Amino acid sequence: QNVIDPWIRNNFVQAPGGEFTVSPRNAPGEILWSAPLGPDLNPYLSHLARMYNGYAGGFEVQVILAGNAFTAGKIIFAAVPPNFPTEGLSPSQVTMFPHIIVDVRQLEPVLIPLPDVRNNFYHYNQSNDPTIKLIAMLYTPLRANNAGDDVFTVSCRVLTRPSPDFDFIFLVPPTVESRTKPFTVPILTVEEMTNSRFPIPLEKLFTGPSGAFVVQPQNGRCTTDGVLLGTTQLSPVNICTFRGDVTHIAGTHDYTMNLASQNWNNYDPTEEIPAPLGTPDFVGKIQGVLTQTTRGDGSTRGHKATVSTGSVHFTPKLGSVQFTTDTNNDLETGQNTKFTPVGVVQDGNSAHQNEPQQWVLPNYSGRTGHNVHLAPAVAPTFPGEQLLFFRSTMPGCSGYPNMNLDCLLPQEWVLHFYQEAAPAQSDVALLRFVNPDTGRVLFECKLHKSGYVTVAHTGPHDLVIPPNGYFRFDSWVNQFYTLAPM
Amino acid sequence: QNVIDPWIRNNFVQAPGGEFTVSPRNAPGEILWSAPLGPDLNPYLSHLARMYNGYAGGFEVQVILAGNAFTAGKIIFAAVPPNFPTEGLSPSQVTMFPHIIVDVRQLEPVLIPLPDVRNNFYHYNQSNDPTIKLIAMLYTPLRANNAGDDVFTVSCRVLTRPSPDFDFIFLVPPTVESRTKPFTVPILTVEEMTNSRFPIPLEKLFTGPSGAFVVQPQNGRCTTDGVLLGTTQLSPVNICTFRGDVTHIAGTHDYTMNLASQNWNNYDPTEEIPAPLGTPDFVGKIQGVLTQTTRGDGSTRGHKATVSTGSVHFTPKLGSVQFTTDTNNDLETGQNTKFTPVGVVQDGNSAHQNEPQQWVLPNYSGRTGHNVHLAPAVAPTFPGEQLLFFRSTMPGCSGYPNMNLDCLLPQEWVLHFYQEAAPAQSDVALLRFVNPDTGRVLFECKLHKSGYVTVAHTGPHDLVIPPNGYFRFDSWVNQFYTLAPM
Amino acid sequence: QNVIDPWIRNNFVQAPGGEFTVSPRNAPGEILWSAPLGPDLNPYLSHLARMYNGYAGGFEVQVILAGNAFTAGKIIFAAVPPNFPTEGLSPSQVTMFPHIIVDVRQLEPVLIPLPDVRNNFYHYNQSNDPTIKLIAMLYTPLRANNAGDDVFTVSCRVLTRPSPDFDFIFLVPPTVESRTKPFTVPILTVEEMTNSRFPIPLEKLFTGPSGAFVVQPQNGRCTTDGVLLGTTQLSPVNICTFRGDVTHIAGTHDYTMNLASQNWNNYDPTEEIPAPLGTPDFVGKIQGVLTQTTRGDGSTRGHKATVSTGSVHFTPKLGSVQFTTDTNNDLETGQNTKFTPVGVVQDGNSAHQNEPQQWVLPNYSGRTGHNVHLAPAVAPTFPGEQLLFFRSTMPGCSGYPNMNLDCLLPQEWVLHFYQEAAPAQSDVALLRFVNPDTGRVLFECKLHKSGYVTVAHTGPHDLVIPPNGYFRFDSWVNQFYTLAPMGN
Amino acid sequence: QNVIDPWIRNNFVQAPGGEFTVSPRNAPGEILWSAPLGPDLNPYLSHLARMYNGYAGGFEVQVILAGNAFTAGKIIFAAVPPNFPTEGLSPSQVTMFPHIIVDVRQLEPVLIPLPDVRNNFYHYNQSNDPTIKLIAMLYTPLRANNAGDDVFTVSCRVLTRPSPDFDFIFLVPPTVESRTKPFTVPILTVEEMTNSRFPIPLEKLFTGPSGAFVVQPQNGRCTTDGVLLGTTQLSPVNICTFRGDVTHIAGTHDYTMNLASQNWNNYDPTEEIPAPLGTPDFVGKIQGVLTQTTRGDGSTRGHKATVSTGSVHFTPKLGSVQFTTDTNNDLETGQNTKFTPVGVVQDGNSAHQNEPQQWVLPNYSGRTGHNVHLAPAVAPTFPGEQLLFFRSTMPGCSGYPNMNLDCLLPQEWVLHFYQEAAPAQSDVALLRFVNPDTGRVLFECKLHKSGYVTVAHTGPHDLVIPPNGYFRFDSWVNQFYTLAPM
Repeated sequence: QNVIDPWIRNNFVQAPGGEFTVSPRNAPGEILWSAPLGPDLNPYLSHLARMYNGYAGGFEVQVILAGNAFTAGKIIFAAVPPNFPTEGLSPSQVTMFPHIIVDVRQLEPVLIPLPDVRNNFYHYNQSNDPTIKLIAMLYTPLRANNAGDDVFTVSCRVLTRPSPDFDFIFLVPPTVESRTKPFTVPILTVEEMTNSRFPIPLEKLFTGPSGAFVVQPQNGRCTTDGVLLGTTQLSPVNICTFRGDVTHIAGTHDYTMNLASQNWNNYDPTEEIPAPLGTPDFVGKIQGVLTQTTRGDGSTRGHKATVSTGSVHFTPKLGSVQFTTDTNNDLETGQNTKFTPVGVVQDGNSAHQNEPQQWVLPNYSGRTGHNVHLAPAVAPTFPGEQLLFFRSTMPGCSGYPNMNLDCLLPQEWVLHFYQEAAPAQSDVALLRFVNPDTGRVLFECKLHKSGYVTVAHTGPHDLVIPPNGYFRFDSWVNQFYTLAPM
Repeated sequence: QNVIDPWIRNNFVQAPGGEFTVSPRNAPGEILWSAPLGPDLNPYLSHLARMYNGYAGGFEVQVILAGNAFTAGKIIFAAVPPNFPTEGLSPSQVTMFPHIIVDVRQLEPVLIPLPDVRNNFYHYNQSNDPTIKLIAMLYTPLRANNAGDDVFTVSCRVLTRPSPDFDFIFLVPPTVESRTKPFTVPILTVEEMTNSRFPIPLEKLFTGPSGAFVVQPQNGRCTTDGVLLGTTQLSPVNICTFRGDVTHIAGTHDYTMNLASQNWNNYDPTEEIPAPLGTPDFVGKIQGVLTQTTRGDGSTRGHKATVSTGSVHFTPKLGSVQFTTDTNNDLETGQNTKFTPVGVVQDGNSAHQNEPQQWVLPNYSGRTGHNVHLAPAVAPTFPGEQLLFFRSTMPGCSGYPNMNLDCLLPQEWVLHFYQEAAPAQSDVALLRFVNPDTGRVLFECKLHKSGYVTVAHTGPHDLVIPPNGYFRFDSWVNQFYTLAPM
Repeated sequence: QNVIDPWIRNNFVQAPGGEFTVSPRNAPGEILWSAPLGPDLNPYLSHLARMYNGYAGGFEVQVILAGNAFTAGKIIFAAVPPNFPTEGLSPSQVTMFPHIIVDVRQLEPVLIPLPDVRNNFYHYNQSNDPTIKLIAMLYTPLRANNAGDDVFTVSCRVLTRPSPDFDFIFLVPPTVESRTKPFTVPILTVEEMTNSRFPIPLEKLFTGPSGAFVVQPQNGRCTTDGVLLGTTQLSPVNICTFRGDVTHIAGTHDYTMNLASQNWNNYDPTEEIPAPLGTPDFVGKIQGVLTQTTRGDGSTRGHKATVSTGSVHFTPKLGSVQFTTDTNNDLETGQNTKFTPVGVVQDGNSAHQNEPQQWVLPNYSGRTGHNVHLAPAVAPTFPGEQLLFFRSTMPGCSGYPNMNLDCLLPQEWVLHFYQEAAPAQSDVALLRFVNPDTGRVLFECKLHKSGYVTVAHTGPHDLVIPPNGYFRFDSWVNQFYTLAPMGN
Repeated sequence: QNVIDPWIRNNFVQAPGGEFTVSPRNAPGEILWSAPLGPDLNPYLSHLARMYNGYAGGFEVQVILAGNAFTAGKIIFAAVPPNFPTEGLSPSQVTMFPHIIVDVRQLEPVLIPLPDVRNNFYHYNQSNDPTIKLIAMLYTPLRANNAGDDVFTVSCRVLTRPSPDFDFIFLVPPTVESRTKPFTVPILTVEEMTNSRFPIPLEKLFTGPSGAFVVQPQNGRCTTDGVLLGTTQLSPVNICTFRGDVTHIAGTHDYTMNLASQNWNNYDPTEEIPAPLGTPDFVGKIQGVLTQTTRGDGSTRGHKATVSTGSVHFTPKLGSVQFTTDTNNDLETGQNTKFTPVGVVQDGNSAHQNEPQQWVLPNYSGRTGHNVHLAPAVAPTFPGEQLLFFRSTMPGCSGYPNMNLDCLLPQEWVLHFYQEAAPAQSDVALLRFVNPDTGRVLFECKLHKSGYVTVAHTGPHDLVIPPNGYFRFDSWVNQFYTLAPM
C-alpha cells in the first residue's frame, strides 16, 4: 500500500538544515536548534510527497555529536506539542516536556522517536496544519580547554528517517499545483544580472554598516513566496519612466505632465500604492530624453529633459510631474508622451555626492500629507550581520554624482520570485556562493523572507569574486542558525 | 483522596531552584544547596498544590554532576530532621546524619529517596511547620590538575519526582491571599522605567566598586516579597516633593515650612518612619518651585526656591524645614503650599561635581539627635561581585553639579513588588538579561531578596545594552552561587 | 487518559462569567447570556487547563434564579450547534434546539446537559475552533412594575460541572506567554494612583452628565488587551515634558523650541501618532521651569516659563513650540533644554475659572490641516449610566485657573494593562469596589474594552469612599447587563 | 443517528442540475459537468438537509447517455481529491486520476460509486469545506456520419442515490439565515414588470448582435444570489430622480444643484458607488419637472426643466449638477427640491434617433477624472448565443428621439433577488418560457449568475410571446451548455 523504497525506510539521511554548533560562549537557555516535523525533514520524502495528497506517521531522529573525553556539558532534546509558543521558554521549563539529556562526551549516536500527534485522521499538503516541533537547547555549559587562539566548539548533526507507520494516502498528478513547488534561486552570474532601481547592469557586491541611515528602498522589494512590495514591477525597461500627457507652462521652459497607466489608461489615485509603478525612489536630479508621438506635421520629436525629484511640484501620487527642457514651446497637449531616463546630474550649489541620496525617499504626495503604504524598513538584527548590497555605477552627464547605487535584490531575482510562487517553509533560507571552476564556497549568506541578503562581516568591504560564481539554494532554516565568518 | 497524573509519577523534571555550582572560590563546609521537602520541589506539584490544602509523602531526587575529567572534589548529601536547626552545622556533624558522598566526576546520576518523617497525618499547606530538609555541602574543595589558565566551574542539576504515596487532602480555590502568585519580574525594558530617588527617566546601567563609601539609600528600597523599607513610596511623582504651611521670617528671604501629611493632614512625628514619605536622601541644594493656591480668588502663585538638605534647619523628622528663595513676599501664611523640584544646583566655589554626594544621607533631625530607623546597609557578600546601579542624569540649573545619579531599583519594580506579594523560597533569584530578537543572554545577575542586584565584574564598567533587552527570572539560588563572568 | 479530582465531578461550582440580570427594559428575542463550551467556564477546570493542552468532553449546567412572587415570565436556555448563526433567532424557533424553560418564580435550580459534538478528536486550547454555544434569552415579556419601585432587577446564577467523559490530553508547563492568563486589575488604593494626563496624584472619583460636551482625551487611553491608543506613555514623569533645541526670538522674550525626542533622538514626523508622545491634551496656559544643562560647564540656571496651548504658535506635530519667559538673553541656543511642568495659570482678563478646558483638543498642526489619527470618542450607550472620571486638582500659581482635572484611567492601570496583555473574553468586564475591612461591596461598575469605566447614576455627584478601598475584577458580561444602582 | 426513508435508498432520482448536452460545437477538453459531493445531488436529500447540520457518506450515480446510433465520441468521468484545484486541468491529467471512459452510443446506464474521502468524522452543512468532486469531460469531439443536414445534439441525464452509510448528525430548525431558500423566479408575466433604467412598463423582448457596441449598463444590475452592483436600487420610482438644493446662476436660466442623500441627508463622495443611487446611465437630454415646497406658506411650485447628461457640468459623483429651464426665477435657494422625469428629448438638427445612445455611459465626474467603480461588461461567451433585452418605449416630448429602450433585468426580478438571497449552486440557470394554458415551451434561455440572459439565435429578431407566458426554472448548468434553437 503506497510502498516507499525500502532503502528509505532502512537508512538515515541528513535533514536539510539539521546541523548546529555548541560553543563555550553560549549560555544556558539558548535555543540551539528548532525544526517542525513533516515530510520536509527528508529530501527524498519531501520530493516523493509532491505526487501524493496526504501523509500520516511519525519519524525517527538520530543525533550525531562530535566530541571527545575531555569535555563537559549537556544538551537537552524536547518535543513541543503542536500549538505551544516556544519563545521565552525558561531552561527549567523545557525539562517538563518529554525530554532526553545527551552528553557531549558521547560517541554513539542518539535515537529519538517522534510520533505524530493530531486531532484528525491525516494531514493535507495544502492545509499547512501545525505539527509537533523538536527543539535542542543547551542545558549545562561547555567546559573545555582552547587550542591557543581557536575556541573548541562541538558540532552536531541531525538525521531523520520515516517511522514504519509513515504512509501516504492518495495519488495526484505531480505538476499542476504550485503549493508544493520547491524553492529555487536563478543561477545567473553576478556580472550579467541587472540593477532593479535603474536600468543599469550590475557592477559588484558591497558590504558595510547601515546603522547611520534608514534603508527603506521602494524598488526591488518582493517576498520569497512571490508577493510584490511597494512600487516594484516586473519589466526592467520601465523602472524610471513616465507615460502620459504634457502641457506647457507659459512664461518658462517647464511642462506639467499628467501620468497614465503603463497601458496608457486612466490612473486612480485611490490605489493603496505609494506611487505609480516605475516612480523613482531616490532624491536627485534625473536627466533623460523626452519623446512624443505627435500627429499632423510629424511624429519626430525628442529633447533633453530634466526631472527634479525634490521639487515641491513633484507629486507622482497625485498624477503631476514637472519637466525642465531647453525649448520655449515645441510640444502640445493631447498626445501620448513618454520619458526615457539616461542619467543623473547634480546642482552646482550643493555638496558633491550629496544630491543622489539613494536612501532618502522623495515625498510622493508633495506637501499635502505624508507618504503611505511604504515598504517595510530593512535593517539587520543579529550581531555581526551586515546587509549585502548589489552595487552599480551611475553615469553622469554633468557635475559629480554619487555614482554608487545599491539594490537589495536584482530585477531578475524579483522576476523569478514572482514567476515561481514557491511557499517558504521557514523564516530564512541559507545561500552559499559557489565557484563552479573549483567547486569551492566563497561565502555563505542568509536570504530573509522579507527580500534581503545578510552576511557575517564587520566594516566596509568590497567583495572580490570570480566571474563564474553564482548563488545556490541549500535549505530553509530559522533565525537561530548562525554563519561562520567570511 | 485525589490522584496525580501518571506521567508526573514516572518522569523526572527540574525543580525551579534546582541548579547550583561548585567553584574553586568556594571554601569547604559551605552550604551549597538547601531545600525543604514539599510541593515546591516539582513545578507540576508546586502548581497543583495551589488547588489543595495539604500533602503527605516523600520524594525521589536525582542529582546530575557531569563535571570535567580534570577536576577533583567530594560533595556530601545529608537529610536533616524536622525540628533540627542548621544555622551553624559543620561537615563532621553533617556526617553524623545519614550521608552519601559523591565525586564531582560522577557520570551516573545520584539517586536519593526522601521519606517524609512527621508526627501527624499530614502537613498544612498554608502553615510553615518544619519537615525533612535536604542539604548538599562541599565536603572537599574543588581543585583542577589541568594545564592552561582556565577555571572549571562545575554546574550541577537537581531533578525531583513524587513518591507513589504522595497525595493531597482537601480542595480549596486558588484565591489571592494564599501561598500563590509565583515570583516574576516585569518585562518592561530599561528605557521606560523611571528612577526611584528622583523623577528622572533612566538612561544606563553601571557596575563598580563600593568599598570607598557606605551605600545606604532610603528611597527605592523594597524586599522581594512586598515589604517597603525606609521612605520608599509607590507614587513616582511624590518622590522629593513637600506640602504644608509656610511662614515668612522677618528680615530675610528664608521661609519656615511646617510639613503636612501625604494628602492634607498633619505629619505624625511618632511614626516608625525616618522621615515623611518622599523626603530626599542626599545632601545638596535642590531647586524647585513653590506653588500656592489662594482661595480668596483662585489665583495660583509660583516662585523659584532652593532647599539646602545639608543645612542645620533641614529637619523633616521634626516637621519643620527651611526654604530659600529670592522674593521675600507675595506668600500668605494661611494656605497650603506645594514644592515641586526641577533640578539640583551646586556652589561653583566648592569642588565641581562633588557637592551632590549621592551616597551621603542628610541628617533628618538636624544637629540634635540622629537618624534612628534606617534601612540596612547594602554591601556584596561574595568575592569578585559588585553592585549594579541603574544610572540616570539628574538635570542641573547652575554651575557644574554632579548630575550622575544612581538608584538600586526602578520605581516600576518596587511598584510591582508591592502590588504582587510573591513569597520568596530562597535568598537569591537568578535574573538573566536577554535579547528577545536574538535569544542570547548578555549577562547574569543575582537579585538579593533585600532589594539589590549583584554581578560578577571587576572595576568600573558601563554596561552595553540592546534596546529591547529585559530581565528574565530563571531559578532560586542561595548566597553561595557563583556567576559566569560577562 | 487522565483523571481529575472526584469532588469536582460530584459538585456544582459557579462559572466565573456566569452572572446575568433581567429587567423590564429587556424585550423578548434579545440575547441575554451567551457562553462557549470550554474549560474556562469552571474555575477548577480553568485552572487545570493551564496545565494541559486539549479538552474533550461535555458539561452539566445548573441554573438558579432569584425572583419575587410578583414577577412573572419565562426564560429559555438552549444549546446552539458548532457553526450556526444566532442572529435573528426568534423566541419560537429557539425551542427547536435542546432547551429548558425556567419560570422566574422557580425556587429550585434547573439542570441541562451539554454534550460536546465535534468532527475532531479533541480541541486545542490556543485555538478558536467553534464549539457548542449555550444561550439564554427571554421567552415571554417580563412584568414586574407592580412590585416595589424603580426597575425590579431579577438576578441569575449559572453553575457548571464536568461530564463523566471529560478528559485532558497533553501535559505542558504553565508558561507566562500561554495567552490564557486571567484578566486582573491592580489592587492599589485610589489615593496612591498617578494621573495619566498630568503629574499630580489622584484625589477622588466623579460622576456626571457627558452630553453637554465631547469627551475625547488622547492621554490615559489603553484598551484591556494591552494596546496603547492615542498618545499615551508608560512613565508618568514625561507626561508633559518637552526636550529639544531652543532658539531666541530677537526683540521679545519669546523662544522657539524644536522637539527632538524623549531619548534626545531625531524626530520622526512620519509616525502615525497624532502628536509627539507626552504632549498636553488640554487648551490652557501652563507654567513651569525650563532648565538648560551645558555639557562642559553645567550652567544649570532654571527659568520660569509658560506655554499657551491652542495658540497659533503651538504646533507640536510640526516640531515647533513657543515659550514665554521673563529673561530674553540668558539662554544659549547651542545646547538642548527641557521643560518641567509645574502647574496651570489663567488669563485674568477673561472670566474666572475658564482657561483650562480639558475636553477641548488644541490644534496640534496649527492652521496647516486638522488633527489626524485621533483616539476614538468615548460615550455611554446603555441608557441610565454615566462615565466615571478619576478627578484631581493641579496647583496654581497665578490667575484663577480651573482646578478640576479628570482622567479616564490612572497611570498604574495603563501600565498594568500594557504589561499583562491579557486577552479579553468580551467587550465589558464587571468591577466591584470592595472595602477590605469588612468585605462588603460598595458599588458596581462596568469597564469597557475601549478603556473607560461606566456606573449607573444620574446627575453630578462626588463618590464617598473609604480611603482603603480598591477595585476587584469578577467576570465578563455582555452589553445587556442591567447594572445595579450605585446609591453612594 | 437519524434514518432516511427506505424508498430513497433504493431508487434513483434526477438531481436538479443533473442534465447536460454534448454538441459538435463543443471543443475537446471542456468541462462538460462538475459537481461536488453533498446533499445537493438529490432533491430529497437537498430538502432533508435543511433540517440537519452535518452529513457523512458516499453516493451512487447513474449516467444515461442514450445517443443516436450515427454519432461517435468518448466521455471520461473522473474523481477529484478534496483540496485539489481543477482550474486548469487537462484531459491527460484527468486520465491520471481514477477514470472511466464511455461511448456516446452507450445503451446501458453507466454506474459510478463515489465514496466520501475526508480527514474528519463528518462535514458541516453551513461550511464550505472541499470534498470529493465529480467531473465529466468531453474526451473526444462528437462527430456524426449520417447523411442529411442535421445536428445530433446528445442530451445526457444524471441520477443519484445515497449510499447505505449516508447519515446526518445534528438537528437544527430551517430558519432564514442558512443554506436554504432554493432559487426561484417570479411567476409574473412580462407585461406587468417595469423597466429598471426608466419608469416605463415593458412591451416586448428582443435579441440581437452586440459586437458593435459595449453593453455595460449601470442600472438594473444584480447577481442571482442577491448582490447589487453599480447604481441599481430597489425602488421602481427613484430611478432617474434627483433631490437636493438649488442655486440660481445670474445672467442665465441654468441652475446649479447640490445633490442630497437618498431621503434627506447630504451625499457622501467617498462611497464605493460610481454615482448617487438612481442616477441615469445614458447620454442625452432628459425632460422633467422641478418641484419645490415652500415652508413659508406650504405652496408648491413646479417648473419644466431639462438636464443634459452629456454636458461637462453633469457630475453626479462630485455632488453638483446643472439644470436647464425656461424660467430663471420663482425658485428659492434655501429649500429642498425634487426632479421628476417625464421623457427624453433630442435636438432635431442632430441625427434622428441617434442622440439617446442607450449603450453609452455618461462620465460621472465630468472632464476631470473618469468612471472608477463600474459593473463588469456583459458579452456572450458561447458561439451562436446572443443577449436577450427587455424592450420598452420611453416617451418623447420634442423631435424624433430614439424611444427604443432596453433593460437587462426588470425591476421586479432584481427586487425578488435582493429580497430572497438564494445561493447559486452553479454558474448558469436554465429558464424555459412556458404557456400555462398550452403546456408547450416557446424557447429556452440561460440566466447567467452575473445577471443577464442569453439565447441561441442569429440576427435581429423580435420575440413573439403569448400574453400568459412566464419564466420557469428547471436546472443548473455550466457555461458550456448548448441550447435548442427556437
